Amino acid sequence: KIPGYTYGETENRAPFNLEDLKLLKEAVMFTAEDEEYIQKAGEVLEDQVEEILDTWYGFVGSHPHLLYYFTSPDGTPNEKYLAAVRKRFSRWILDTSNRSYDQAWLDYQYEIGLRHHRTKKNQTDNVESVPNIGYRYLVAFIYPITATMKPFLARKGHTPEEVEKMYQAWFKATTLQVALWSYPYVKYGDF
Amino acid sequence: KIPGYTYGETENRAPFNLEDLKLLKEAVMFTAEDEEYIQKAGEVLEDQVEEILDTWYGFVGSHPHLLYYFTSPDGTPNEKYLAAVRKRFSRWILDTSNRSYDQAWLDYQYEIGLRHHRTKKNQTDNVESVPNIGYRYLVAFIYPITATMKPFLARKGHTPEEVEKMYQAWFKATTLQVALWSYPYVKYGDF
Ligand code: HEM
Ligand code: HEM
Ligand SMILES: [Xe]
Ligand SMILES: [Xe]
Repeated sequence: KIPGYTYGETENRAPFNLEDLKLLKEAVMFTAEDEEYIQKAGEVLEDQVEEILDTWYGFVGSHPHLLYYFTSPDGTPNEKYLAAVRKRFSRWILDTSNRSYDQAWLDYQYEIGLRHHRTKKNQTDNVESVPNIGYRYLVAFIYPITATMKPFLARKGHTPEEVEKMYQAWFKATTLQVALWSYPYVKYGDF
Repeated sequence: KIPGYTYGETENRAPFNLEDLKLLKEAVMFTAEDEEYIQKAGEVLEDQVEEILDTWYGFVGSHPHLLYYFTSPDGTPNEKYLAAVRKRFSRWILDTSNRSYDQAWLDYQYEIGLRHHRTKKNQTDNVESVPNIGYRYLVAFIYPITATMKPFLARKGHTPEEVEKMYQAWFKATTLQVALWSYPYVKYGDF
């Protein structure tokens, strides 16, 4: 029901598999305990998803060199572009929470990588905009994406310890995903 | 006095400048306030640097697909490789704390990127080892590098809020650096 959202119906197999994923879970110190807590993160954020997106887009719109990546060629924000991506972004909050990180998940990670990269940016929504998001910012955004989240994890009044556990699980999953999304950016053989 | 440590004597200008740096700072939400806590972070960690490195190498050593990047071709850890890098790693804890992030700093960021990449890996210490560290792990390590650090920031018995501030400043600086280190990995024009 979400236009452009193709989880489980992607054209490509990811170039990484569940063996790659396990080693790389290990590199970010992600275990079964984080599965439980990322899932608990979802139940807690699910309600608040609108406010979260406003927090996030309000940080994005605040910074012209960041808003830039949603702009029409004339410099003005493409509002169709913003609204469509927003729906798919909101769904990723829940996917990160609720999906098995199996091969269909990996296939979508690869896809999300391709859509930030020049390979597939601007094709999902059929818009004219900047061709590529500099990978430097994909990495940088790990910070605000985790930050932005933490206050929201506190709002159903969970213990600070449980909030800390959901925040760490989230920090790890975001780091894990951004690391996968670098594939189409990274010189072949260097990934 | 630290062999291979060439901060301020690198042979290349970085391909990024202080204008690039200001916009990346902004992407990771790093401000003057973080300057004052990263500097505080240094005073707090300075003492404990031995123990920190043991924690970090003990995480590295316990994962064979991670230890791998310090191995001789026969699979055994190169001990002359580990010890030399350890000295330069320990200095980076203090550089991140104390340096002005100016052009000489950026030039060294580029260098550190080059040394993880095939471009320069294994030349500093004149060792034979694996040619390249897959960028996926540079990104992944943002997590353990921040997590490792947090307990150490608590040890001089600072209040949790000051500890929270030093930890965030550290999370941001590590994210900022790893984003810069991706340069030699990323397809030209995609950075
Ligand atoms: C932690 C880093 C990031 C996360 C977690 C993230 C998250 C997302 C998600 C979930 C989508 C929707 C994917 C889909 O189902 O189609 C998306 C698309 C997009 N994001 Fe990001 N993103 C990150 C970095 C960035 C950065 C640095 C920018 C620059 C402002 C950005 C701007 C965009 C744009 C323009 C699209 C649409 C791309 C296209 O045309 O398909 N993202 N992002
Ligand atoms: C947040 C991510 C990382 C940080 C903060 C970091 C930190 C450092 C530092 C400060 C140095 C010394 C640079 C110098 O002055 O020469 C170094 C070198 C090195 N690190 Fe990392 N590193 C990261 C990712 C990784 C990963 C994923 C590995 C894989 C185990 C790794 C293994 C190595 C190796 C093998 C060298 C020596 C490279 C050479 O031959 O010059 N690092 N790293
Ligand atoms: Xe977010
Ligand atoms: Xe560390």
